[PDB]
Amino acid sequence: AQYEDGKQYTTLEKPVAGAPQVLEFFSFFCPHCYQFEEVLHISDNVKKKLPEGVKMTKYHVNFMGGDLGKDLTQAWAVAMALGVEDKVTVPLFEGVQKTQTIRSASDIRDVFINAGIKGEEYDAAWNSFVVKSLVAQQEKAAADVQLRGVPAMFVNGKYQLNPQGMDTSNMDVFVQQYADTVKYLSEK
Repeated sequence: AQYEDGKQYTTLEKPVAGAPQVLEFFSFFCPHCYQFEEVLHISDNVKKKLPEGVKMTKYHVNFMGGDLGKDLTQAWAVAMALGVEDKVTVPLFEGVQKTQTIRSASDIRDVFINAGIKGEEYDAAWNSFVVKSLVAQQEKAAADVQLRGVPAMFVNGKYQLNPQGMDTSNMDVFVQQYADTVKYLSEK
């Protein structure tokens, strides 16, 4: 076949029922995640090729960057609750991996302030039980698929993308192949 289990994707031995249609995991400490967001725009190009009626979910993980990793998972929950993912993703990546100006929760907070979320609004969100359940959702989804590495994408809690088995000579070709794979798995 042109798409083979074990080649552009793998199949979960233990399929996850009720899982989000398209589910992505990342960390702001994860170097390929930086690439996926900043250079390749994976999420965006997958969205562009996905059918209609298909929702896209993206979660942060705890297992990188110790205490700051968990702060970043809570901050991503704030981002999701306020709907400001698109305003903070790049400055968080760059503050963590490029400039190294993110070293504490207060530094994460500055990124939101400078993106124009009000101090008050952020701190209230940060402490809210809406963000708490949203943090639990992120952890549960990762727990559900035994997640040990990022970037990771899962389709219908059944199939896991396998970028290692795609050509990387050309970044644009890599992305369309990744996206077309998601579309294929989506229709499966």
